[PDB]
Amino acid sequence: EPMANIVEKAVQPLLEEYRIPGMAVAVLKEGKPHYFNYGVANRESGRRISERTLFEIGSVSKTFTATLGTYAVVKGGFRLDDKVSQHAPWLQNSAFDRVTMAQLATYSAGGLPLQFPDAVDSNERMRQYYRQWSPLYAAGTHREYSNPSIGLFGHLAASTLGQPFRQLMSQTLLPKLDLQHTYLEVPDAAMVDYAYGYSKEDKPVRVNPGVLADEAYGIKTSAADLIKFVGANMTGSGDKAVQQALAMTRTGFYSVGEMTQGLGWESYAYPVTEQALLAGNSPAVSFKANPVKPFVAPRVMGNERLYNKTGSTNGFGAYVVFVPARGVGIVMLANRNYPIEARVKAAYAIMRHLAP
Repeated sequence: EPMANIVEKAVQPLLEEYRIPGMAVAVLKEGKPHYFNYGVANRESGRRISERTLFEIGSVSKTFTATLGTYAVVKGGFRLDDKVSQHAPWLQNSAFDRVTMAQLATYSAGGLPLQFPDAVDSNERMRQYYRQWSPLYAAGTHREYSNPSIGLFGHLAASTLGQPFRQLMSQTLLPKLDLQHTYLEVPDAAMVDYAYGYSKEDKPVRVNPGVLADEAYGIKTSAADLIKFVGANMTGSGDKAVQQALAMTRTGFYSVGEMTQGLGWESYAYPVTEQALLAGNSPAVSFKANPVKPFVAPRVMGNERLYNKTGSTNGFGAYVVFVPARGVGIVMLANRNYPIEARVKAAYAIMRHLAP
């Protein structure tokens, strides 16, 4: 049962049903990457998808943001249990005197929404938004998946090291990770590799950045670079502080059903049922506030586990899964924002073959 056939079997129904113009799949097993490419980067240019094509990865960016945040912890900028206002004096007398940095990262501050209101379109309006925000829930009690939440985490984490987020990401974290094809903004020389997204109206689209885009959803990368990042999260980085940062993202804070929320990465015990993985990535979790099952102490989650993250933008759909104990990882990047449940089913089938 060759890998190539297993991947084709899982991917073709996605290409068929969702008319996906281009998809890059990377599989890591036994220390070696394998690439499976489908279709075209731009329907109006000749270049085909390869493992070098740059895609918008949307919320998979949150795993990079989380790693930048834990890097700042390693470097002494903050502790995860610090109150947010310790690192944001402009938030004195706001809800953020009682919210911790970890709660921002884990979407549990108390009902921050998925997106900023569209009127929040400047730094000053962003500051005022957080100052004025009235919680819906007590800190820590409810998970509500939120860009303002983890966005503020990344913004403040960078502040604790005295650098802008984009600078710290592009000049420190990505170079130390040896990721040479990973960008918050694609440079002119790499535009040749940058796919267009295809919307639900079948129009070519690219992300026009908004407030805290870099932190919440702004990475563009290739399947080759993203599977290198997955490998770093299993067998390590040779930069000792980056390794400490990578490991710390496995810290779990609470569970929602069979999912444990860490920093960026969400994880499951492995073996894991498909049902459990579908439920944890469903709108019941991602589109409704959930009361959490809390941990007395945040806990490093282990190797015998499946770590994952979805990402979606206008015109793009990404999914990443890996099981450290097995040394297996899967990256699936597409220029269609096709259903998360379909991403999960396809990745699950591939993973069951790779790690029976």
